[PDB]
Amino acid sequence: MENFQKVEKIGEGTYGVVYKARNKLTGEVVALKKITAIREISLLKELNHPNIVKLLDVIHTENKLYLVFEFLHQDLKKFMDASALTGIPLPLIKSYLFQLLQGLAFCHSHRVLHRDLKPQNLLINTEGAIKLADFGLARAFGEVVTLWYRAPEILLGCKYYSTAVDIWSLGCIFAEMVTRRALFPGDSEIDQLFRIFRTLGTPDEVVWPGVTSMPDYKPSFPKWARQDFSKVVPPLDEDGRSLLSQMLHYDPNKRISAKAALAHPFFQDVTKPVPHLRL
Ligand SMILES: O=C(Nc1cc(C2CC2)n[nH]1)c1ccccc1
Repeated sequence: MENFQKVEKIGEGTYGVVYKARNKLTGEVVALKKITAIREISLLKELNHPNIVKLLDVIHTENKLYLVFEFLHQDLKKFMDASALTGIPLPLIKSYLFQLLQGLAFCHSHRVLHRDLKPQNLLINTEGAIKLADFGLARAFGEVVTLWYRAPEILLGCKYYSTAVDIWSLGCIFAEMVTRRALFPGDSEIDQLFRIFRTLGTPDEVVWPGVTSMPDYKPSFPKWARQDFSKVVPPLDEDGRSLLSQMLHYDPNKRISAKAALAHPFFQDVTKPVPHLRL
């Protein structure tokens, strides 16, 4: 854009290139993303919450779309890589999960889904805050994209997925912060689906009614037994493992909502620590 002075290139997203920019008039530092869609994006400008990255403006010029966002100094992916030797302390993991669930509860109450939650679109500041970026952009529009945080209902071909997909994604991220390794690191749709099955057990009509009738379900899927959560996410306590299991329930209807997750005993001693950020 003409009104913005590009500082540097942040990275490459799912829709386009993300830039760090400065407004020539106001002097504000922003994040500029270069991409019926116009109306859906304009609805997200009103979706404001302290845990949702603020969409400042929507610029439509020369058949190209520019999305102006609030700037945050680091993403969760880079923060995880920078804390891989010592580990992100548990009180900070709990704070992050609590704040992200608050942001999810807000958007979900307004019927807005993320659909593509990953450590890369979770942004953090020096104040101990964590924010969700690119919310609702999947409904508006539609490099290898990661399947690691994708819910099984999406992998099994369900066209009409719910808010429960974001809970699954956040549960995979929760597990990753604790273990310092991706929960389900799939490199294909079937590898993703089979890694889920190997850990949580191949779903049947008992744990998930209607799973055998799903578009991409195949009766030939190998039958693996469920592994205990104590083996999946050590040294996470009983409260955390219980919340994780409810966030990772196969059936989208049994899967805990963001609002109910905020009331879970794991958040009894939740606080808001300040992270160690070297920018
Ligand atoms: O992504 C970063 N910043 C950012 C991105 C965003 C919006 C465009 C979604 N706001 N702030 C970032 C990551 C690492 C280092 C510096 C900046």
